[PDB]
Amino acid sequence: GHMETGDQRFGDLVFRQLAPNVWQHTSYLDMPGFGAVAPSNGLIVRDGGRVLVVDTAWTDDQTAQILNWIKQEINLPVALAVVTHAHQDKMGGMDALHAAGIATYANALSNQLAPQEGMVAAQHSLTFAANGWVEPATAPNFGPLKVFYPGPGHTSDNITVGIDGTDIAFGGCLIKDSKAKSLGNLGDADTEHYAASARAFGAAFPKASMIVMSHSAPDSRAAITHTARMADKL
Ligand SMILES: [Ca+2]
Ligand SMILES: [Co+2]
Ligand code: NI
Ligand code: NI
Ligand SMILES: [Zn+2]
Repeated sequence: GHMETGDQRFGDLVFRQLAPNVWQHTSYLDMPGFGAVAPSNGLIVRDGGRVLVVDTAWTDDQTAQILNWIKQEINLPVALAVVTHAHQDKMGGMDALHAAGIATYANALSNQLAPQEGMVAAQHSLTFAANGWVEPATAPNFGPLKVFYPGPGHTSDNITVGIDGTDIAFGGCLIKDSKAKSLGNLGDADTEHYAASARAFGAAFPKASMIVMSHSAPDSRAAITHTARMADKL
């Protein structure tokens, strides 16, 4: 009963505590004269005496505001950040993380695609085994973060993250909730492999009951089945 319930506003950002040491951060794409659209979610994880971040906000200014909220609410240094693909909603704030002295990690393919996508690359590159699990030497001192590359889906480089010791797995933009009308921005998608990649994510974190994703609120495992079924139609 100690966790604050529901959405907490911090300027134009929204924070929601999901577990004793896990929060979801939400930022919107701001368009002058038209307002805010396309909310995007990331994660904040408290791991003992440090904080780990999953994904930036849409911009450097909003990412600096996530860091300000962390300082105010948690007051522990941010040791590292993992970004889940080279799109503006996940990597838009890389400069703000680097200005704060935060070590950044992304799939090697995300770093290679980043300049073509108009993104700043993460400082370090994650590589993966043929079964999709991160090569441990490329993800040093990741604490409870279990990084998995499910195969091409939302993009060819999308990665996912399970939080050890919790019921949470983060599907990023690969997964949409059980009520979603579409899979969202499909311009860079792999329509042939998407369904198998969504199913591979489910199988990599078989015990996770809370599925967190970029463009829907947290849901049950039905979000995985629903996404794979919508991807089967591509
Ligand atoms: Ca920038
Ligand atoms: Co593109
Ligand atoms: Ni380094
Ligand atoms: Ni449906
Ligand atoms: Zn994307």
